[PDB]
Amino acid sequence: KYSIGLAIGTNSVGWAVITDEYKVPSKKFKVLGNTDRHSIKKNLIGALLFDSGETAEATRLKRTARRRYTRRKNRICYLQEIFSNEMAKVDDSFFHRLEESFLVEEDKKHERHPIFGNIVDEVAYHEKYPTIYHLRKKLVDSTDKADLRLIYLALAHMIKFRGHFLIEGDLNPDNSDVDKLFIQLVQTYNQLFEENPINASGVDAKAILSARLSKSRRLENLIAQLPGEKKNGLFGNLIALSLGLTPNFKSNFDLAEDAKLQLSKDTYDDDLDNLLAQIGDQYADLFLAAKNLSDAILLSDILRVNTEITKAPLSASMIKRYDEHHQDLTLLKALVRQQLPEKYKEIFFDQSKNGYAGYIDGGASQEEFYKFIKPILEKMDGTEELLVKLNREDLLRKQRTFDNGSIPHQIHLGELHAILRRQEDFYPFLKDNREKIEKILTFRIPYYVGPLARGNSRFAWMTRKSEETITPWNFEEVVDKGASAQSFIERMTNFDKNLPNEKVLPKHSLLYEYFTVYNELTKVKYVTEGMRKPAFLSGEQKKAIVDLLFKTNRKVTVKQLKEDYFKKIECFDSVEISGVEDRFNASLGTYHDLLKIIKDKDFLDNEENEDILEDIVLTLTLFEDREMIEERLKTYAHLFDDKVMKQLKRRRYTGWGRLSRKLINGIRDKQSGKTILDFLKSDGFANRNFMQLIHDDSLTFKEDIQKAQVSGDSLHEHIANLAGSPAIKKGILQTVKVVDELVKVMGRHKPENIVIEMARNSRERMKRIEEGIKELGSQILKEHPVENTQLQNEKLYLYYLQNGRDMYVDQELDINRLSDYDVDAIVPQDDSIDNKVLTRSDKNRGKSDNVPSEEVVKKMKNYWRQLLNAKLITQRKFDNLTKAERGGLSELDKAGFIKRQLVETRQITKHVAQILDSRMNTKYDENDKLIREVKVITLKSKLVSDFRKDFQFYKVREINNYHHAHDAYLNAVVGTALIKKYPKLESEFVYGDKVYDVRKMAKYFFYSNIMNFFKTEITLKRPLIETNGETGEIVWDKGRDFATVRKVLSMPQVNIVKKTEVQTGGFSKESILPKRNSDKLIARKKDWDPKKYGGFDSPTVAYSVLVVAKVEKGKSKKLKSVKELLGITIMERSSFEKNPIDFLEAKGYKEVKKDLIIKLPKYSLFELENGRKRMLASAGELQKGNELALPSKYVNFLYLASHYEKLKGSPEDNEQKQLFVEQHKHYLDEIIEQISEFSKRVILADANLDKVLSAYNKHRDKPIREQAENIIHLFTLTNLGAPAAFKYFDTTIDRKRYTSTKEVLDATLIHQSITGLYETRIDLSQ
RNA sequence: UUAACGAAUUUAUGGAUAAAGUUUUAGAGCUAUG
DNA sequence: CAATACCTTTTATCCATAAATTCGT
DNA sequence: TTTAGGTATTG
RNA sequence: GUAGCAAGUUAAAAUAAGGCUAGUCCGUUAUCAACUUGAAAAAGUGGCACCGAGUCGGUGCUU
Repeated sequence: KYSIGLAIGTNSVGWAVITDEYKVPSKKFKVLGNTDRHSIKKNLIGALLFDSGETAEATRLKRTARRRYTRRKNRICYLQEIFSNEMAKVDDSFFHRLEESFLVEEDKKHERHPIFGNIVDEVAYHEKYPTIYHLRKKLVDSTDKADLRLIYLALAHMIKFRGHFLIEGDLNPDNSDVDKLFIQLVQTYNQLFEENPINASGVDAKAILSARLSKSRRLENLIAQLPGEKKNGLFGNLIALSLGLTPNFKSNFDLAEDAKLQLSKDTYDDDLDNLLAQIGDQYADLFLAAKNLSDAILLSDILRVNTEITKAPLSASMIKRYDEHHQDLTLLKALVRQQLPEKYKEIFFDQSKNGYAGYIDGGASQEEFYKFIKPILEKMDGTEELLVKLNREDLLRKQRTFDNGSIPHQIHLGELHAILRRQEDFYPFLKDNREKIEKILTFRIPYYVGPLARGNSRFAWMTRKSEETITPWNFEEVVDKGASAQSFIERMTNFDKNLPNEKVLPKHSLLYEYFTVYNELTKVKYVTEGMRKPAFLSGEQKKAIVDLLFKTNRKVTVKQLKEDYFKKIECFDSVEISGVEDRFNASLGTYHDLLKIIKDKDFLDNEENEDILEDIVLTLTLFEDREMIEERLKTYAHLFDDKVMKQLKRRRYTGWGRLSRKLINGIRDKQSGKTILDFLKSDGFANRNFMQLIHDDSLTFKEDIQKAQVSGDSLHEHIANLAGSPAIKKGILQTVKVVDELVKVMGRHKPENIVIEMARNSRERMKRIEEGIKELGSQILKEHPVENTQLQNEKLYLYYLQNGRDMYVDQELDINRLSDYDVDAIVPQDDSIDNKVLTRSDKNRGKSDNVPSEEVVKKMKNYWRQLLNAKLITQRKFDNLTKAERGGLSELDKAGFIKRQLVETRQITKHVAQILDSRMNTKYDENDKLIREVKVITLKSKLVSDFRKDFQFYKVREINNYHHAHDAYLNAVVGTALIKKYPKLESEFVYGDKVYDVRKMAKYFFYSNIMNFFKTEITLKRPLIETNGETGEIVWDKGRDFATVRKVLSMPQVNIVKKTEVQTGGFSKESILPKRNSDKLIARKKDWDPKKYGGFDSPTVAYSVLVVAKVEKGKSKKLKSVKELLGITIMERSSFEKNPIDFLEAKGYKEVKKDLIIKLPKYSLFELENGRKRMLASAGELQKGNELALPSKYVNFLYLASHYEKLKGSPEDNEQKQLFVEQHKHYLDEIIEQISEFSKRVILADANLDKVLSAYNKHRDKPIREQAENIIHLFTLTNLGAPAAFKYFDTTIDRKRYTSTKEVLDATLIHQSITGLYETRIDLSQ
């Protein structure tokens, strides 16, 4: 006897309940707790507010670094382990001294100076190597033996910061002068070619080769410079090669098959010799010269500076940076003293300022310092040399900045290698471990491996050959690299939907292809002259045809079948095929790709070979890595000629299928003994399809299927599997929790109807007219100009696409009065530009029930075509405009019109329907078919949206939160209504498979716009009492039912519930905070008194706990009993739950009443005093609790007062809409007054209200549309939720926050249910 | 996901890396003047 | 106290898998 | 991308 | 301590406290009114009708 209407979003589930006659019911509810309120009445309408669900993404990102850091201290640790034994000879406590570098000297356990214990030698060190980058250049350049500590600092510093792995390959210090490298390339081609020598001449190889242009555009510029040679010529292919293009030398040598070579792709080292053996090995020397150039190009942008003197360009790059800063510092530092020496203290001494002193000592960014002194630079002479340095964005640069991520790790290795190479003569262990160290900088755990777990990671999948611990150096021997990469993909691969216990087969699987082929073929039927009736393909023909036609050719067309098989093999001269369209959809692409490679047709047909052929595709489809496939296939090498093997590694397959191996060939009917496949060929004269095979009660397949699936899943797994936003899933979980408690409410009775709905260019307008009057060539853009911000008004913008002439009358339109002109939809109500037109009168188009008439088209069938070529209209706009000459909107064209509009297309929402639909109908009748006890409906969001506008139930968001339920109410009404009149739409609108026929055009309705029947009076007659045509059920009364809808909207009591949530996540605000003598400073790691070292701050409060114990006071230390709110932080909560009391005593409580302790989750609910409500937003803060039920007349007024998007509706209706403003103009004083009684009652912020009251007084004479909108802001003051700031038109009003929580402790605590209806209240007394 | 195959973008889940930030210490502040 | 003002790590790169979405053949 | 809770200090 | 001036660009170390399963692992997502039951997963618990409407008020029958 009831129906539920849901309105789902990101932050709300809205829910209302409807009657046979569309009221919203009520009921008295029993109330628990020690309070005198023992029962209360509530309406059966509401919404459920919650904070949005959070993606795992941010979390997983924290995970990455968590991993990066525990692996970086690991890498530096490895270098120490190499050094430890040998460093100890030089310095006993060097490593210790660095470990404890961060400790204050009071806490230091060794000398304060790290590199060397003595004060004196540290001073010199920084004297001679101010930056590490200084030291690095020295360690690379000098031939002298350098101190081991110094050596260690260089290596570890490159190892701590490697730069990126975004190159695969290698790069050298020799490869910096591209010309020097270029000429060597030219030189080799010349020591090899005496008929066509080339000359280097005066080609600016350096400038041409390395520039921001395409890898292609640079290429053309090289060969342009030279004496004229073909980009296709050999030298161009080599120049091309370096540039990273794929160049094919086939045309040059006219080789039999094409062999291109790319230097980024893997196949380069292998391809070169495959080409090289035919060409001869002499030629090989050239290509390496060409690769070398590539490497010179590659780093040519990363270190643009000259690096000719040294083997350490990066550090050379830094050292030049450091000196320019020193140079430019003094030039600035002096020039400020020279002419403007008053500000110097502000710039260079005050840290807070964003001066240089701020730049270095303060936290100002390079960006902030540059901006701050650009004024000063251009107020003093000699600035310009300095300023061209600032506009360059290269001034007083730090060595280490955001920029450096650009550097490729390789360039660091070259400095480390060169450092190691230098000093290995002096220290033996370095020569031995040089290789072992280099792997540290070079090593990177490959992604397909995943984290190297020992079964203790959710995420990890890798596999190991030996259970021993993994170093960068033994990785290959312990880690099963390949079988890891299979596991890697296999976990993200789909399962088989029909039996989701077995993995999907590769889509290109040979078993898969056959199944996909035979299922299309079983349903093929042939009709011939001899036969009385059409007959299925029989068991032999499928088996013949496939051997005959599918093995011969990749794709099989129908004419191929009748001429190649039917006429040739059965000698039927004519036949007719019902079963398939113009060609067979399936194909055996692998058979042929496999047939052509192994070149053995016998090998493909022996069924004993199928187990071996599946594995080749599965390994072939799986693996990315050239090497890796081979380690797998080697088991098979014997079956095959070595040349056969070579082609197989090449073919790689992309994509995973739909179905399991087991389903197709493993499952077997206990009765028939035959598998799925074996029923797909040879089913006898009645030949069944795959769906039919699973859906045959007599066969074991439907029963065998059902067993795997139940073994189903709980709600979260059912809900979480859903595809879409992780947040809108939350509303779903809550939306279903909401229905289920609604069910509890109706005496455990189920509802008949359920209606669910979920909610979801400024310059684009300027460019589509710019180019559409450019190809029209018209001067209507020149005649009157407009701006880019203006065209969000339709009637202005539609004039411009039209060019000033009406598509219905062919005359020029006045610019000033578009008010008199109508916007016309090409098709009777679509609001897009595609279907909107502007003419003086919309009756010119013909009948208003008719498509734009033949009468107007004939004058302007040409104007609309002029507009299409100028992209001033679209194919959808035009094909609807001319549509009168295609018989107009056909009954079947009009069926496309409304049917497309109404049905929900979104795959998430659909799934929700199942979720509800399956959760309702548990009962099954004696037949297998389901009982549709409850009907689920999915409504588009627009349908209600226009109805509110059409039928005076206007929506304003920010006044209130009641509108959330109000859409749920309105969604239940429009829903139950559209299905009450038309069951023919039950199959379209409801998850229920019945079936609906398009043919009608059960006569129902002539007109194309669906939402008409509610209307008492409609724009060109309906009886006010509506009934279904076929059964006589009375469905809509235009007079009777409407009163209650406006009344229910108008209802002042709705259930608004904001879901209560223990706070999860990060412990505290992330920033490190400087040492302080505060007690709220959280220590970073144990031995660091934040007072000494700095610490954290601002912990997040997981939940509040109410305490009722005693405490010590004064030097007296007297015990007196306190009751208050304790803030359990996220860090604390783990510790708190183990022992509440011991933990409580440690925070200072004595004699806690253990039993009365209440954990108050966030958004917790209290009503105190006069029934104003407070939500606990923290242990120490509170949040607004009451929504102000603005009377319906004001909402409706304010929406029209707000004058949303000028006026969209019909213009005669608009004069009453404007009239309503003046008639209800005195309301503005009434609206403001509503707030005042409510603020004074609930908000208790009078401080603020006063600047408000003293502000509406001031702008009384300002217009209403402007005044009303600014009035709307205020409600955020009155709004449930957080104090946040709002502004009246000229004044910003700050928020009134509740920094004391005492008022709760003596109030009545409210626990409410998910609906809000069932409660337990608790009045608080110590 | 389509009446069927492909391509793309998006979002979701997952992996491997990078560069900045922040914090305490080390980078002997000197010269007049109590 | 309760106002008051102030605070709140970010920005890249590569690889995979999947739905869902809108194009194509 | 802006929220809305910490946090310390004032008249 | 106030005046004067020199100075500055780098480094090391930590990067959620930390946990045991000590792995070159894990540590911010989802999930949560209350009461009884449960290790948890979860299951259980709240008469109806009418008249009305400033955030639910009254009344009749059963209870």
